[PDB]
Amino acid sequence: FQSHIGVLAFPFGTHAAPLLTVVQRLATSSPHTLFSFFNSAVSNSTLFNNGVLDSYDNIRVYHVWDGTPQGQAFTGSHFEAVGLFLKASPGNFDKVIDEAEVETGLKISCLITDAFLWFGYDLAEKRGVPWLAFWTSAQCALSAHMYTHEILKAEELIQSLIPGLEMAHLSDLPPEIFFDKNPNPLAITINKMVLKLPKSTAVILNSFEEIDPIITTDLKSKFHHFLNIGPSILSPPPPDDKTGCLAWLDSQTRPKSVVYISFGTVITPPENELAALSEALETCNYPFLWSLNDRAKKSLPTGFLDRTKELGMIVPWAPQPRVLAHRSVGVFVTHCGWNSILESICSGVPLICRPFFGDQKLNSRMVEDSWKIGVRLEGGVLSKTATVEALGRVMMSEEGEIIRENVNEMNEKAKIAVEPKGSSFKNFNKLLEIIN
Ligand SMILES: O=c1ccn([C@@H]2O[C@H](COP(=O)(O)OP(=O)(O)O)[C@@H](O)[C@H]2O)c(=O)[nH]1
Repeated sequence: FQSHIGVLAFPFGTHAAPLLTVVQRLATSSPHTLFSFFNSAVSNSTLFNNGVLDSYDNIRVYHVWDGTPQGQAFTGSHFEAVGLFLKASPGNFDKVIDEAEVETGLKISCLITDAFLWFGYDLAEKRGVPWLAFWTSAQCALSAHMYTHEILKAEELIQSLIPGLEMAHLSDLPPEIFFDKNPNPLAITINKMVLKLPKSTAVILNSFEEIDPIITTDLKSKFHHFLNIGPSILSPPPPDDKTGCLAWLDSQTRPKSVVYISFGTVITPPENELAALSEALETCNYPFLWSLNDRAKKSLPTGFLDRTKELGMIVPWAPQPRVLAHRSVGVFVTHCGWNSILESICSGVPLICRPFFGDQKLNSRMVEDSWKIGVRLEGGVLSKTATVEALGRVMMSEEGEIIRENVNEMNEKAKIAVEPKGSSFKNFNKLLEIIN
């Protein structure tokens, strides 16, 4: 190996998966570069369980201490775990970077980091190497954080001062932005990121410029290199589907007839809201495929599972990107996580938005009011009436025809971006010039 690149993951949520995907792409393009990937054991096992992991000659995965007591089980909240990891940082990474350098016999020449890990700037500077930051969400969420100062200083005013966020409501903003008093460790970290990010060699995103040209141009003026290289899913032969999702969708005759539902792997709405959603699915009589954990499935009305045995299918896990690409899928009821939205765009599937936390509210506002590739729910929850209305609008209405043309146009823009001469194709070659 001629080069050794250190890559530090934020070992929570869906931060580590998209960063590893980018390392896999860089590792493919740079066979003479060794990539050392630093992540928690818990996050690494999540990656192998979700099948994101693969075996490369030039990727080595290292465990970094997650700040939890060793030997005892960890029976704490996500909040506690995030606090413990941040308290253990960056010493946890420093220790393991040094052992990577001695065991490989090569000093790091470049440090790539989740943009949350603001201390990448310090770890890079100390070693005399470039710091590249990877933002795991959309440009719109990054812009909102970068304008934290201007936002706190003072609705219409905020819409008037963030280029491209004129449709955003105050309630939509990542609320870490307002955690300004006695901030939690996560809000301290994102505030320090906002201060250090402009000193990075490059900011990298799994997005494409054309989803938000005004935000993209604005953020290019804030950073040395602002590189949209996505979607990664469009720029890896699939296994076979042991869940039965694809075989079930294949038996659905009519194209764009199926409602796909997923609130991700962890969060579900209150039991009363799962009940209201189940009633809406019965009322509409659209075939549905729902990714829902077995604990949540047991809290559904007992009559619901019996009545919908021929209408729908409920599984604890779906191969989501393969589901969304199936020609029988007509709509995606989503929590509006950025990865889920981008997968939807990449397959041309319109959205019904039920956001929960973080960037999800802002993503849902962009879906309805900027991109216009889906709808939000009247009153923000999956009430029976709001859900029946949302499914009808998207699946079979004149408003649905408008949403269909908009998601097909965004789909087309995403494909052009990753094809030769595309913005993301060009930006990825720019990133290779930096890392080599
Ligand atoms: O049954 C499921 C549910 C989710 N996912 C994947 O889990 C990720 C969720 O990421 P997202 O950014 O949307 O959610 P967040 O992690 O931000 O809450 C996406 O890549 C999905 O494809 C999956 O493969 N199968």
